Amino acid sequence: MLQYRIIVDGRVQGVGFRYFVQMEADKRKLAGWVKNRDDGRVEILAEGPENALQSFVEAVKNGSPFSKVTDISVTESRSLEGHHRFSIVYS
Repeated sequence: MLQYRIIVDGRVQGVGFRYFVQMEADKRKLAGWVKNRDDGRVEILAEGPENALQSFVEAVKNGSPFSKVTDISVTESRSLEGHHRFSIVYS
């Protein structure tokens, strides 16, 4: 099994884009956290199977909400965490 870290920029907020991505996390039973960086990006990190993690990357990258991405970066690992929920930093 796998993990990602993702960073995104664009209109990547508005009222709850960070909530939206964690809905899409739960929808594919990923488990991890979401944050808004002081540098202005949103950042996401979660464990899951490869197909779930990549389908989630498409869900962020597509900018399906009113909030949408215009730049994305992704890193991937095998470093499972034992995460069993989604979490939202109060950034």
